[PDB]
Amino acid sequence: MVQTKEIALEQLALTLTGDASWSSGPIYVVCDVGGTSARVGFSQASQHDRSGLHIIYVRFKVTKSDIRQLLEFFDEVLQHLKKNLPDHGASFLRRVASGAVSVPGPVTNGQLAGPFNNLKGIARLVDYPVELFPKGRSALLNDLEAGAYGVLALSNAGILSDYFKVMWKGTQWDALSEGKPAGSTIGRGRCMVVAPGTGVGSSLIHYVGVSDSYIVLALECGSLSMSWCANEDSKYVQALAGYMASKGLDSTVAPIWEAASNGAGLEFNYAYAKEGQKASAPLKSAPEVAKLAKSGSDTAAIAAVDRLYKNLIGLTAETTMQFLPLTCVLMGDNVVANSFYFEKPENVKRLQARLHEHAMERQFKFLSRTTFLRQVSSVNINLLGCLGFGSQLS
Amino acid sequence: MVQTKEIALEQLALTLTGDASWSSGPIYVVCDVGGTSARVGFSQASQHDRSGLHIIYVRFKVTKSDIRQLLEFFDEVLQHLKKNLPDHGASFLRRVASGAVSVPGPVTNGQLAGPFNNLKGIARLVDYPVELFPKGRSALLNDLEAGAYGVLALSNAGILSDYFKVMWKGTQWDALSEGKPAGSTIGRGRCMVVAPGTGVGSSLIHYVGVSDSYIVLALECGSLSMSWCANEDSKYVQALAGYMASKGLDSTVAPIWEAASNGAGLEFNYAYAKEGQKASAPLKSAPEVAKLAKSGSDTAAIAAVDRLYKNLIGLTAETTMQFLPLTCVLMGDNVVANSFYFEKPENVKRLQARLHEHAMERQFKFLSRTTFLRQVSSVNINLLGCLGFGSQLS
Repeated sequence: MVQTKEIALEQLALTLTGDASWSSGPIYVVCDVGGTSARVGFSQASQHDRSGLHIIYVRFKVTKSDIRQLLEFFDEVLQHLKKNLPDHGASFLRRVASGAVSVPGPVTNGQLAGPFNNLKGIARLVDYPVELFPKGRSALLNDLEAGAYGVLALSNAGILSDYFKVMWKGTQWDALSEGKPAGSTIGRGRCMVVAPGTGVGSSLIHYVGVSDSYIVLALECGSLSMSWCANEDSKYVQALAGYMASKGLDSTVAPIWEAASNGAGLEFNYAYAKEGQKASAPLKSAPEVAKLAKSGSDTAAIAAVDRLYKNLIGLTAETTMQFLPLTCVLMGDNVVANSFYFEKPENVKRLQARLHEHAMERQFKFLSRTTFLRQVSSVNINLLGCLGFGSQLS
Repeated sequence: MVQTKEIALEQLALTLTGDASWSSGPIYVVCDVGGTSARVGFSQASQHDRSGLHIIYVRFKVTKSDIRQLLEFFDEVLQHLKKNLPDHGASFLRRVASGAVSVPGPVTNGQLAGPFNNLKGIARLVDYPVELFPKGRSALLNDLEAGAYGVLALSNAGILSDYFKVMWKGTQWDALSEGKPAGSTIGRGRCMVVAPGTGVGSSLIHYVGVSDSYIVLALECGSLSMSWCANEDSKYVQALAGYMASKGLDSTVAPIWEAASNGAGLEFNYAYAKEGQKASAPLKSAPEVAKLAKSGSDTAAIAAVDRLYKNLIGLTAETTMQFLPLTCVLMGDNVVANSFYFEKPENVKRLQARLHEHAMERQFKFLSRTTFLRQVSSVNINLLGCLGFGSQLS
């Protein structure tokens, strides 16, 4: 499985010297930024068909609310290794196969992470310690790009089924699976990744036959306009649009798919199902609605959740058609937390029903080719993705 | 410039021994299958600031209407080189750097290409002769995947501007252009490629900072459902939906973007403009409509063509948001043939305004970052793309 230990910076060399696994094999430098917290550390695999992935990280605090503070952190790690390893961390650093930083903001060509709304400064990959971020073997990653690499990492480790469950198997799985069971691997094909939460993240693991390797593309599929529709479905999109305007934003402008599939949307859904076409005020927060839905009481909370995932799947009907993926993965803390919804066969059936409303499934059965998976176990997917990135390097 | 020359198979050797510019340097095998022909040949670069790209090809007729007949053309090409070149073509064949086959259908992992609409059989890369298609160095490419590589080959040759013009320059161009003017190159950034016509093809040139290279992803963005809208726009989407429902479809099932931006949709658009809303049949075919629009002698034809390209742009608003590309290229014979529309500044600004209607432009100006280009001159872009493909190999 995935073993993750957070350690004090002072305990780093102690931890590295304490477990001989660290003494051999490639080392993948991992780092993720989120909130006031920059976790910086190291990852490696171990050769099995149950690979076992290990991560060790130090949690640093962004005390200046400034992304350039990563430089201080990398130097503290580096100076600690030279000061607390017998060979100045020579034998360790020579095995660094890659370095990656997952950041919660826009990223340019994996080389520059642009303005953040709540942090100062620009992340520039070139400014980073070459010993932690080897030339030509390093990148800044979008949060969802890193997450997708994490999925791949889990897959290559043979451990996908411990963290993900099959929602439904696509018609094209067996033909492409090389004899492997659905959910055992993402397999040799595209994997479309969507992650609902505050916003709705997306990314694509693209499989490359020529080199038998994968590359992840960061995406903004949550920001695709909702699809046209009529009647009751259209009344909802209309209400969502007007709500989102309440920026030359009209109620005549389509709202983005994210708005119907995130926390904000869940809160809107609750109002909409109770009265809604009335007080735009949601009152109940997304946590509450979901808890109320899990309980089974509040009929409106249940409908609001149902509409939430019906529309999340509606977004996936679009992504499934555009990318024709072997697999589509629904992930993130919210998907794990709302496992109760997907544990009901009737619900899964109705979700697959929704996917199948797309014109291209109706006419040509394109979308049903895709195997859908759901995250069930929490994990530091973004840290793992820093390994996933490194593992795909030519 | 681009130098492309069809020859008969009997002339292959004398062509390659005639001009000495085939005597040295990498050779990229090219092949494009279209309608009733399979062009098979050889391509190379040259050394200029404006590179110079050379393609020599033989046009085989797929008289068996079977994709497997490719194997016969391939052998004919090989046998000819063995019989007529000094050394059984061994010196020339030794220099084959890659091989690629552009096919008018969906490709699986670059290795298999599927049922086609008017060719029996499955294209299997594993079955192609290694001398033309070296192991680890070859791929089947979809139509627009090859086309995108062709754009890239032109850009890298420094000759993009002889084939493409700027429609509008993006706000992010200067920052990412490295001092190069808009239109002189695609730049170090994502290029979204769209090609309307009989259908609407799409592909993405993705830039990889780590490797300073590109990879093209085939796409089906033409099959994304049209975006939600209201008022008169929703009236048109509803009419189009019913028209396409003339497979289980209703006028409540969203039509795909392709349907509002292709030849068929143009024919619908004219009927819609002239009859109005209860339109149910073409009245005039796509080229007459475009001719009438170019004359300005038919207001409905002007209106049908205006709607067609506003909707093509509507499609590109969603692709522009999803992929946030540095450039978007509109290309293909239809874009070239309807140059008259794009040649009028008043139209180009209309298109750009349409682009800017997206919720994500109105709010955050995401869409205006991108530079839009259009094809102005014909070129064998798919064969060029087989070279583009070879040029990006690791």
